[PDB]
Amino acid sequence: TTTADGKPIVTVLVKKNANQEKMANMQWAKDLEADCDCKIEWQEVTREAWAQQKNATLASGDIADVNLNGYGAVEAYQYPGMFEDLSKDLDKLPNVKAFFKQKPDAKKMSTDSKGRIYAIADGRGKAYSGTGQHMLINKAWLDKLGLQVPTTWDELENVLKAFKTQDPNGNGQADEIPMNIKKLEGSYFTWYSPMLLLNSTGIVTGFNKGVSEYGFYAKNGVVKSFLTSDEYKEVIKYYHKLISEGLIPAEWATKDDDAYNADQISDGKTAKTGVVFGWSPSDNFGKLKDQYIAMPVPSAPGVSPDQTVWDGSSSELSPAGLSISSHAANKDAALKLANLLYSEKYSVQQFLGSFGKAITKTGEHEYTVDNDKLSQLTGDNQYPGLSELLVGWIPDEATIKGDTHADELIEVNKVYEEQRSHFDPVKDYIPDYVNMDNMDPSDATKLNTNNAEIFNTTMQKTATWMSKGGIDEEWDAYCKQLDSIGLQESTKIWQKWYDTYTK
Ligand SMILES: [Mg+2]
Repeated sequence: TTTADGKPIVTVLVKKNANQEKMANMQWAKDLEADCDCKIEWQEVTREAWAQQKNATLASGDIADVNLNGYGAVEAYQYPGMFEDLSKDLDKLPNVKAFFKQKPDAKKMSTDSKGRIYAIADGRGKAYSGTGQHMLINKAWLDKLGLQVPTTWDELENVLKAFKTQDPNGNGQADEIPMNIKKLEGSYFTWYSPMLLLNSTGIVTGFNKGVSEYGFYAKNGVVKSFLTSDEYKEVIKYYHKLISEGLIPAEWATKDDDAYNADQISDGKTAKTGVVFGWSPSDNFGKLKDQYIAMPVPSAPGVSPDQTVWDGSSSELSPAGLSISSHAANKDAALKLANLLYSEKYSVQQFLGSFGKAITKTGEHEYTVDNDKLSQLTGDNQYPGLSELLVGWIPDEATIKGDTHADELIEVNKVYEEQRSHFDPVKDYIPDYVNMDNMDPSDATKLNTNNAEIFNTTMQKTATWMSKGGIDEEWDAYCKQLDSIGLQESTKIWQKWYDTYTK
């Protein structure tokens, strides 16, 4: 557990994206080792490789000293005595204390109801504080056709019929896809889900992560499932009207993500798609980006602009970034390494790569990204850091120039500030620190068991209703069936955890 020079050896498991450079080639990782005065043995695992390797490792009983995006806190309860309770070590983690002070939601994410800290959250910076979900529309097409951004479901339908029939890309072909939507996944609502139209009805979604991807929401302090809501039924009928009218592709429900995205990107010369949910004009439309803007979501019938909401997610904080083995050979070195990961120097470098590579430090808290370089490195599968898999935090005092992914986010998020102000982030949104990873293992187990029954046929039935109709007839039996297999139990369990963390 010790070098020849007597430096402590620290094993560190680290989850990676496939497009990333190896830890051994990252200068910041060597700097970190030198600052810690230890030897780091990196164990690099991709998102997909880890999914197979994980439970085998916990069953094994043999975990790395420091673990980056390896485990969540509930696992410390599933395998007693495996993980260090970091709440007893905060004096050795001044950078973590600083993180908790500036971002109290990260403290709450990191601390369970017993006050223990088994897995510390991470943050990507205030530039990512808004939602990752947006609704994008071809503004050039609207201009060309002499139409306004629609503000109701009826106006939206009229705009889509105009996209369908008036050839707004000018090529003479009836090739326009008025609105394109992602297929449903079997077990959760996805990023950019067509169910983002729930916000039209006054129900706040949070599809970046957490509870609302299983169909839960809150209003006035009471947790509900939208799976059995009139609102969910109205969204599905509205989609059926659109699909039935040829305004969304017939084959949407079976179309793979790659083909779906290629629809929007087209050939980079002729725009094909009028409306999608997505990140940004640039991310979703590439070279065609100048034709597109983000729009506020249209209101559903009976729903006032004041009552119309937008997705309540934040892209900044992420739970379960850092965990430390209770059996760490060199515990003090482990803590020293973890504290350094949460310093600005190493948090920024984890995020955007080593200084001098694709990012330069221009001041004490100021950095400039060289975008050509970052894109080239990414293309070559040599991204110089951990990017969104950073375990650390970008402090508010840091100003980063040239993070295009952040800059585009900032611009589209301006569009949603009004609608997002229309809900209470506590009473009308189940906060991100209320998640299955912050519960008793017995409660998590119930929720997972129920989820397998709830999402046995729900997405399939939802897709079929959207495509083929028939919801009115089948709705009552569908709801009773969901309630009979544990939906109301799940709702009650989420209510309890919501109240524990919130009330
Ligand atoms: Mg055309």
